[PDB]
Amino acid sequence: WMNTLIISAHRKPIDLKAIGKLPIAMRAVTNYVCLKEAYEEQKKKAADHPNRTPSIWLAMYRAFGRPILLSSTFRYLADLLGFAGPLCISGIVQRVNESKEFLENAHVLAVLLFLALILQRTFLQASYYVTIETGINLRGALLAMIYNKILRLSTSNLSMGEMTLGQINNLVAIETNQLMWFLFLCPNLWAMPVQIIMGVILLYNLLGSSALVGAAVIVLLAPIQYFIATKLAEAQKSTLDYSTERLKKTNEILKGIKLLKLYAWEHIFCKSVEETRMKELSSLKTFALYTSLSIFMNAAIPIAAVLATFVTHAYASGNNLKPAEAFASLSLFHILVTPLFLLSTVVRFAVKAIISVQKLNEFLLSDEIGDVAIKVTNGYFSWGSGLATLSNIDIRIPTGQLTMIVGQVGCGKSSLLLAILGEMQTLEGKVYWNSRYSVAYAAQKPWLLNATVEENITFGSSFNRQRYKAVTDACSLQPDIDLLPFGDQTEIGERGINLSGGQRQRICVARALYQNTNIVFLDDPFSALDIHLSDHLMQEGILKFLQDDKRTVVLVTHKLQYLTHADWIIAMKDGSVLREGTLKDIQTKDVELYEHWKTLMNRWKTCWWYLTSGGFFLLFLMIFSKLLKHSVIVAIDYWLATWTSEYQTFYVAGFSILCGAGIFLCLVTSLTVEWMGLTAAKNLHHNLLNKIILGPIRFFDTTPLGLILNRFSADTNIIDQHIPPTLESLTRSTLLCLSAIGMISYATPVFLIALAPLGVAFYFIQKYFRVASKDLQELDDSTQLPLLCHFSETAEGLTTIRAFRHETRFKQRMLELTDTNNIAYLFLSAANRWLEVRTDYLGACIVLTASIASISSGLVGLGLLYALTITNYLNWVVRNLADLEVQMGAVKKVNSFLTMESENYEGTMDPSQVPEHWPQEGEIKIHDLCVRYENNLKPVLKHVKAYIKPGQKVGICGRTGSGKSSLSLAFFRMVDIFDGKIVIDGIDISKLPLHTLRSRLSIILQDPILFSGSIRFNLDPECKCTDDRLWEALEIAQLKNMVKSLPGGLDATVTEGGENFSVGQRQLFCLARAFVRKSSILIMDEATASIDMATENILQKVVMTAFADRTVVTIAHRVSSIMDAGLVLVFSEGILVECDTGPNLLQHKNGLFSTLVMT
Ligand SMILES: CC(C)CCC[C@@H](C)[C@H]1CC[C@H]2[C@@H]3CC=C4C[C@@H](OC(=O)CCC(=O)O)CC[C@]4(C)[C@H]3CC[C@]12C
Ligand SMILES: Nc1ncnc2c1ncn2[C@@H]1O[C@H](COP(=O)(O)OP(=O)(O)OP(=O)(O)O)[C@@H](O)[C@H]1O
Ligand SMILES: Nc1ncnc2c1ncn2[C@@H]1O[C@H](COP(=O)(O)OP(=O)(O)O)[C@@H](O)[C@H]1O
Ligand SMILES: CCC(C)(C)/N=C(\NC#N)Nc1cccnc1
Ligand SMILES: [Mg+2]
Ligand SMILES: [Mg+2]
Repeated sequence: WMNTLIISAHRKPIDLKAIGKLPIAMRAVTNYVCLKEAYEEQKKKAADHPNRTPSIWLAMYRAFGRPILLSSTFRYLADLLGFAGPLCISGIVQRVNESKEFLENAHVLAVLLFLALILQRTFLQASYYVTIETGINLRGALLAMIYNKILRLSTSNLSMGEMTLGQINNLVAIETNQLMWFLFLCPNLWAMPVQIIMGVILLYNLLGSSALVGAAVIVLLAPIQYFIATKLAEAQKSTLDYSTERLKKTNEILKGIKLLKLYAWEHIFCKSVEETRMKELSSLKTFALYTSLSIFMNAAIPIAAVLATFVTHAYASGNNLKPAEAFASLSLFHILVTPLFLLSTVVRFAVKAIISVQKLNEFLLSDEIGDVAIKVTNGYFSWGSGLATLSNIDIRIPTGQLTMIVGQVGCGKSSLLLAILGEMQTLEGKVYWNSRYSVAYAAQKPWLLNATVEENITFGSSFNRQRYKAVTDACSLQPDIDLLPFGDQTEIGERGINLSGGQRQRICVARALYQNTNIVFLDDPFSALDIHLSDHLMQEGILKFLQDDKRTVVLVTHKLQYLTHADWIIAMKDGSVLREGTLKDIQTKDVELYEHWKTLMNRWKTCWWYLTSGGFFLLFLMIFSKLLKHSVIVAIDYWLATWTSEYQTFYVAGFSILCGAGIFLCLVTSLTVEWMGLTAAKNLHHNLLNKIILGPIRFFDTTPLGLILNRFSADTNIIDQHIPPTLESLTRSTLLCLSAIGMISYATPVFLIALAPLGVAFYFIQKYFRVASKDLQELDDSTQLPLLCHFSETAEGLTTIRAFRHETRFKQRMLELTDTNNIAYLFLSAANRWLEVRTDYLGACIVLTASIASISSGLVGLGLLYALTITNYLNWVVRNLADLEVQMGAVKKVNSFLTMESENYEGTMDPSQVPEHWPQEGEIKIHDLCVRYENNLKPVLKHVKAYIKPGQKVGICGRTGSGKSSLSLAFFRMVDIFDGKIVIDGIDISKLPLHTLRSRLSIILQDPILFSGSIRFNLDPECKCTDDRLWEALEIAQLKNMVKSLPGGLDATVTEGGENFSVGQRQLFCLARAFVRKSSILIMDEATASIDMATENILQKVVMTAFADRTVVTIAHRVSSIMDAGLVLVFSEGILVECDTGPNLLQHKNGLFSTLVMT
């Protein structure tokens, strides 16, 4: 059925429309239902038997076994028909050398052998088809299971450090695929034992008791292999672990690369990554050594068994083997060797699949979530640690009114929102929803999908243009969407163009405002926005747009100024509600709280590269040693054939030495390919990481994180664990096939003729496959990436998926995507099997031609002996060549990144001319600075001239987009400085090597970036600082008491992204990280964006007292903060409108500073 599609590949590239829809019984829906029923039946037995964990294996079996039984039936028939070549060759040799007389005609037996071979190949391929069908069905079912699990796991699992979003991505990408491949190969595990045993029985029939000796030597494969497997298992587990850890670090390095670079710590984190990589490579080396030992055993136990059998026969049966007995025995030994070719692969994949299924079982047994709109009574909600973060929560969110939940950093605002939404463990009390009706949740950390602006804003609703315009204008996104490549259809989020923090937060708030649900939980919508955007959003989006619909709005804001427009105020302190009521009620009951609020408001070449990565000697050793090994093997076969055909101590001794050489060469050839693979993997990963780290920040901003992290994650896996086995099998099969053809052509010269036409045939089929395959390959890739993406974007932002209660829609989307990917992979496998079947028929034609040529004298028998195995090893050559082409494509992907640009770290000034303490006085002097982020972009900064005196506190304030951050980054030479000079303390910063300009200046970015590890690791990765310095910095940052009360102490774990602390606490950790460095110039960029007014006030006072001598330049979120500063530089569209003292610019009425101050 494929033939037509393959030939159509030329005229019309095969697309998903040329490809058909998946059958009814192959859809992910039905397979998922079946597997879920089986897994739940296994679960039922967990309660009956103590510690009886549900086994994914028995569920898989109950759901998809019978197809595997049919496949194994086909494989058994394939083996029984494969035990026909022995008889046919024996009869051919008997008759050529010389009603049961018609049958002995060598030509009749040649025809029968051809028929038996084609039938055997047909049955083997039928087994393969059934198995790949079952394996694809099972991959679909398991993806659906893990997805419906992701939609139920508790957020505490990711927040408390149990698992990582990266681990789930890894599950989906790698581990299910490995299980699928093992299932593809699984029938061998019970078809190879049967075949080898049956062949040993027939060897007993032919030779006699002698065969039993060989039989014993064959059975030793079973213990040995088992042992090997165990060790491999261990190694693999270790590998996995380290890999995970390493990737975690890599991921973080790629997300926080801007902070690492600005702090000059890039190399330290890179070195930690490299150490974890060294551990992973040690694990992989153990794995590879045991793989090579596996290959040695599988290839040498045949040789030793042959030696033992035939020497035992030489010294047991005085009667010599007649030529027919000899060739029958040698042919049976070849039939035994054939299954042992793939034994290494099956044991390897079975071990890896056992490990992957352990991981999948663990993940499928993880923790899962359990006029007043919402009335909470006596709630003690906790965040999974058994320690109540909210205690005695008594709240009432009145229907159709505005509830503002206000408190200082870490008072349970987001915690209370997620408690009402039910994402955190309940310990007492109840939440009454006058059974959660869908609530539109704007999370503190905005979560954007990979779709367009429009798709993110609508988010599962019909496009009502009136509502869309109203929302997009209330959020003030309209001036921002048009500047994008495509107005509203531009791709947002990861795998698309990256918006600024304010833009993304406003997309999130627009999404929340658009959905037609009765309740809207907005969590800190006014953090990234400046005063103008926030005020517009409040005055239109919340006070007007959401009050026309009478929707119940719950606002989590640090902006006390907006409290005057609130109907209900919930004041939070230390996880409890101090006071709940109207402004007047709080004024009467809690006088001091109202007074405090008032005070606060102041009121291929890739293949050659891979082979030669090992120094040009491992390639030579591999190829030469393999050639000599196979020379010895052919010599052994010829020795047996001739010695037994002609019919002594001489013969025994010669055969013994040949077999010993064969075993030694087996060892030598086994080690080479694995050593090559290890060397290449090490070199490739080292180069990739080094070149990524040293890249310019522009490269990271322009390119999606997806591509780089995909390289590191899943291309290194291919280079490590998939290229070496494929290459080894390719080389062995190709040598076997070339040697066969050579032996046949030397025995029967005329065979050369048949070789050329058939060769042509081979060529053509390759050609056709190699076009169609590629097309289908692309489809596979193009279908698989969205799928993974979906998983990712549902794992991250799960609270939003389950706050809007759009779980069903997302489940259906996943089902659709997995069905499409399954169609793609099914037809890729179909092209593969088309090629394999055509090559099998080509091989059968070779067997027939060689047979007929030989029939019309021991050399010509050996010719047929090899003709038989041509059929198997040609198939293997072709399959492995295709796989190797794909994996060399992966190698190409890795090698592509080695031509990136590098930041010019060298610099011009000799390090001697740079004083030991360069920023001593800390006197910045900007002269006519012009700055554009990338080449050929309008100058974000134009003609900036300012002179900051030593110890002159400077404020910078302007509308969002005035390039204040561009100056902040210009001090560190990240934005390209076309013209002008920033002379800091006597040295032009353009000359200094970057690691002296980045190292001696400290910046606090608005976005908090916390790296996984201890608090100590995030405050100083170098571990130089004394504990007292860390405590000093934490006290300045107003986080000393919380860390004192943290369990671990100053070693308390900080889960990935600092998710176990509130956003404000993350920002304060960043402030402390900047404070430890004790540099002389401190550029704080909106450092108090997420910090409430009280903590902001006290922290500003303390940071000003402690860093009085240093020069601090603060880009102010509130212009009120920098009113008391010696110098104030107000930017407006890249130009400094005025540069004077605070009081002077304030005195001049109708000025930009005075305007901002008045507002
Ligand atoms: C030698 C002839 C007769 C058959 C060739 C293959 C067989 C020897 C069978 C019998 C024992 C089987 C092996 C014994 C058990 C394992 C370990 C298994 O991994 C584990 O058991 C997990 C590791 C652990 O036990 O801790 C992977 C399959 C494998 C290699 C089996 C693969 C197929 C084997 C080698
Ligand atoms: N995802 C989380 N998992 C576990 N514990 C958390 C998580 N988020 C916060 N906490 C804990 O909750 C305590 C209170 O933080 P909370 O989540 O209420 O912050 P918030 O007040 O909403 O944030 P902000 O300071 O931005 O207003 C913090 O001490 C932190 O230990
Ligand atoms: N990573 C970037 N790459 C290229 N251009 C940028 C980048 N970030 C900001 N810009 C541009 O620079 C201008 C000012 O941005 P920014 O420096 O963030 O202002 P702010 O003072 O609000 O930080 C914007 O109008 C935007 O077009
Ligand atoms: C049985 C082991 C000896 C060395 C006696 N013979 C082999 N070993 C292999 N491989 N013969 C062979 C040749 C070509 C293709 N397949 C098998
Ligand atoms: Mg909050
Ligand atoms: Mg900014």
